[PDB]
Amino acid sequence: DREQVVALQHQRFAAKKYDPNRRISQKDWEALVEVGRLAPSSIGLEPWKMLLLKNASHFVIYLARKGVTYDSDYVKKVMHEVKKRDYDTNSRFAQIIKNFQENDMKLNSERSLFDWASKQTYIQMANMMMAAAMLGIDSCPIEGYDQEKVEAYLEEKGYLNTAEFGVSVMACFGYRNQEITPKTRWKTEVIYEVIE
Amino acid sequence: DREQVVALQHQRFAAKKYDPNRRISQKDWEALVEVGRLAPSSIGLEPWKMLLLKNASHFVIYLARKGVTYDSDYVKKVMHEVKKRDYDTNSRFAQIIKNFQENDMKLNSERSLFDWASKQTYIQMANMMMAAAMLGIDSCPIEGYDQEKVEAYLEEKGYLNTAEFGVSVMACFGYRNQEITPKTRWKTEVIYEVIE
Ligand SMILES: Cc1cc2nc3c(=O)[nH]c(=O)nc-3n(C[C@H](O)[C@H](O)[C@H](O)COP(=O)(O)O)c2cc1C
Ligand SMILES: Cc1cc2nc3c(=O)[nH]c(=O)nc-3n(C[C@H](O)[C@H](O)[C@H](O)COP(=O)(O)O)c2cc1C
Repeated sequence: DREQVVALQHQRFAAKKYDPNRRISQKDWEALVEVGRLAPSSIGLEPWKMLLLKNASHFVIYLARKGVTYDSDYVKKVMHEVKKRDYDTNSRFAQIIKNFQENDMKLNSERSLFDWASKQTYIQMANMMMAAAMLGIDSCPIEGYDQEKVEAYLEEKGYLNTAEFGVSVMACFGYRNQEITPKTRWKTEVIYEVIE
Repeated sequence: DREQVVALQHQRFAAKKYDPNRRISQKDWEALVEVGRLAPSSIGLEPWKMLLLKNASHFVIYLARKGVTYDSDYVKKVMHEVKKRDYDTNSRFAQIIKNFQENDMKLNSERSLFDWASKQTYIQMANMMMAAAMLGIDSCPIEGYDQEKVEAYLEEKGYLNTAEFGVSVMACFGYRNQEITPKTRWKTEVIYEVIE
């Protein structure tokens, strides 16, 4: 019920202290990765790839694809292989994607295109954290790293092709070893308004 | 259990056809807005505001704040009013925010700053769609609008101060009047990899 739904939003908090002797089970972790696999994305393009840093219980680096444009190899690939659509750059549909990105959304630079794909990964990460809370597992979203040094690092180890992907965001997962931090938020009237 | 958690991810789909005679109850809607209020954000800044377009059952326009920088009026405001932190631009902490944004995240333009705040709103919208699915309510995330015309429109009606906010994304909520669309996604090995 709605009481339970709201309660879960308090259970989900940014856990900073983790129980080093309790790990997420193999099966629970596979379910959370599945949650990430099944996340929605704009135009269904899934412009992402997740890395588990095995080398908290589990640490995920979310990658977002670069240059995901109507005429890109990746878009043609996902449309054929996943969507089973006979996609080509001169179709009405390709042209709808082109207008949507270039004009509707002003995705006119490499950075704006990358940040657009990165937004989709925030859905993917959010869904995982919320599913983790449903399983009684804690998480913390993580932006606090130097993106240039991290990407140099990953590229050096051979786990990032910087032409194709950039690092988007990270999250860790495990079991908390601290109390649930009470929420502090703006009051409803400040962050929500009805138009007429 | 994990079976139920994964099942929910199939229940949540992009509903395009809605039952025009069934509306979300007042209490269920207030719970979903609460889900949006309680969403996490980078540095806890909540750089957002939601609008219900009342003038699917419920249509939400997610706004993200512009120019949310270490020295901005908004950051000083949220730190004091919500976090009850005696924040000032010359503190170690203000300087950590400055370095994080400018250097770690390369937020060096109005657009990059705006898209960073917009990413946080995708978490907010994701959490609402997932909570909606927990309540048996359907949703569709929506990027398919012309951002310039929409923002001109909202500004004209007096519901958008374009100096302070931009439109980030939209979503609609209600009850489906069609079958659940089966998921099509990349296979696990394509979108997920373990480092060592
Ligand atoms: C995208 C994003 C990035 C975050 N990055 C960090 C981080 O790098 N380090 C950290 O300690 N907390 C990080 N957080 C946690 C936020 O401080 C926290 O979510 C926010 O204060 C709201 O608190 P709550 O998550 O407990 O509800 C991040 C949160 C978000 C959503
Ligand atoms: C951020 C984003 C924006 C979307 N915008 C639209 C849209 O404007 N119009 C539409 O029909 N569907 C839109 N969708 C729905 C996607 O096509 C859909 O999520 C994707 O194909 C995956 O299918 P599923 O959501 O049913 O799992 C959007 C989805 C995302 C996440």
